[PDB]
Amino acid sequence: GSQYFLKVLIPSYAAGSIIGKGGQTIVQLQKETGATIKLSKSKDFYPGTTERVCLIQGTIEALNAVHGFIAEKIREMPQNPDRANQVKIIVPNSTAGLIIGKGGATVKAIMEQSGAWVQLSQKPLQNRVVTVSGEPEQNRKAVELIIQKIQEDPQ
RNA sequence: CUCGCGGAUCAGUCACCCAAGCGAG
Ligand SMILES: [K+]
Ligand SMILES: [Mg+2]
Ligand SMILES: [Mg+2]
Repeated sequence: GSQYFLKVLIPSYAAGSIIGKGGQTIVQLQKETGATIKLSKSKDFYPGTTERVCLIQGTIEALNAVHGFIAEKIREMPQNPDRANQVKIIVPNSTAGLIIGKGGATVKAIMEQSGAWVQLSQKPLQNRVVTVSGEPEQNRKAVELIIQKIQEDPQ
């Protein structure tokens, strides 16, 4: 199948639930989806964050499926707040360009399409961070549109 | 070169990748 990349950010508390004991959960997920998934090592954060990186390679549908499973795990946290309803994605600068559009018309449309709140990082690597927030179903739809833009691009 | 075994150290619900050492083409 036509393969695409999706890079998503993983809060440290969420990583163990993703990989699983012995790696059983991340292996089973790769098996079920066909996607290849690799995490950064534990203290290997994305510049400017406390978050590990998840590189996923697969069909569009696998990308979407794998993301949702990450979001489900992220939704479960309670160590003893805003981050439980966030998604963060790392996109190439050219696809961020496409996510934004002329005078920001595409991101407005993406937010109007979803019920999600979508931001990007300004211009501080040739990647930008896309932050999506809203309820689960809003975020999912937003993430679907974003993967659609990842798909629509000669990178 | 590449692959197979292996699994130092890191990690730690921590996999994949990656060291020593070994094997094969
Ligand atoms: K190996
Ligand atoms: Mg091995
Ligand atoms: Mg090896």
